[PDB]
Amino acid sequence: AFELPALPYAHDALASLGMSKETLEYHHDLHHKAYVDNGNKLIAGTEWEGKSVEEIVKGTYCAGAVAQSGIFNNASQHWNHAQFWEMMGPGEDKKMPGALEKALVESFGSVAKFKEDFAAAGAGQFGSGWAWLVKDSDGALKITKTENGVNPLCFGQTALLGCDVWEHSYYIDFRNKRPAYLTNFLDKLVNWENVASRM
Amino acid sequence: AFELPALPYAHDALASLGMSKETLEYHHDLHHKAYVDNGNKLIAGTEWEGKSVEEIVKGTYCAGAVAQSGIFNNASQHWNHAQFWEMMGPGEDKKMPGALEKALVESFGSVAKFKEDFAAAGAGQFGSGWAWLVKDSDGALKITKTENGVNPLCFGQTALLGCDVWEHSYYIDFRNKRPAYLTNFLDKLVNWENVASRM
Ligand SMILES: [Ca+2]
Ligand SMILES: [Ca+2]
Ligand SMILES: [Mn+2]
Ligand SMILES: [Mn+2]
Repeated sequence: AFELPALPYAHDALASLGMSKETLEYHHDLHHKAYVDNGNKLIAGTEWEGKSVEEIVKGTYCAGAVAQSGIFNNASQHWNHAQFWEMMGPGEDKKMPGALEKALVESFGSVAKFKEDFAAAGAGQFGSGWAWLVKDSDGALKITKTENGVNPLCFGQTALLGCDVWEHSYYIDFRNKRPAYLTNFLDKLVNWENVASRM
Repeated sequence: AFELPALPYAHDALASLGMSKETLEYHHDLHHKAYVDNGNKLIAGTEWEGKSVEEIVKGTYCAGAVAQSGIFNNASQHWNHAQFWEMMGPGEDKKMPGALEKALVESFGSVAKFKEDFAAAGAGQFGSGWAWLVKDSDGALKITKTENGVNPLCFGQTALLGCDVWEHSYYIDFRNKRPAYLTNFLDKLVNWENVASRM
């Protein structure tokens, strides 16, 4: 029983910050909805129907497969998009909590360096996927990238921040300019309080 | 070096058939150009600098890998896009040559069935990639699908038709409606004479 979560803001709340109303309508109301609906259809009457999204992602991931199952593809994307919406928010010059800032400075040298590494990872995922800031099982903060719906749950990592680099996430607003999208995302869209709360 | 081939028609020649001028400008002038340029930059001063695109694709493909090298990613996409532009063309109700029609009926039961299977493969490639009609090493025709830049050269197959299902190929004109794009492509855009010539 996957459900499409409401956005934590109006569909037009990110427009002045570089993610248009049109993008949120297509991305949330159609793409995320499809992962929920297709996920439910595929999961119905299987061993996975009882389970949490997290359990389904971890249980259906096939390590080393180029292509994952339909159940994985939809379950993982459902979870990813749910995090993504919460990781952004309205407001000019959103502030970074101390504990997060300190950890970023310690792991990357500076927030500016963190942001450059994150943007580089996003640009570097060839095809569809995600860039992430994760806390790994040693407690280290680091940048990762994944294909398609694959995500930090597949590696026993905790997602702190994710940025969708599937083309649908940015093509309306940035066309081919994935690097400008990533930069803008990090500078204007990220809700750092939500990021910090995942630590 | 790799060079960006000119389109075999004006940038606006497919607009009345459902692929806009804007799509061809971004897709050819920016995306394909990036594969050429990034390909060249990565190939410069390597073992591959002398070689044909085909040799580079076959030589750099890693069958045992989730992600391919930068050289592979760009070389394969350069080849794919070069084929793609020639596989489409202007004109309402473009002629399908007899030899191709016969071969499709022989392999798929009917042209309609071929088109359904091709569209299903395109819809079924989760994330970025390609749908193909190929002649395999037994000389039979079949439908395949591949991720990212992976293509029939990687499997000792001959590409007859490819349809780009990376989102940039359709998002301007169809947004999330990849199935409508595929249907339209098969109905209006394919230059069947170019397809037949590859047999
Ligand atoms: Ca809409
Ligand atoms: Ca017709
Ligand atoms: Mn998405
Ligand atoms: Mn393309």
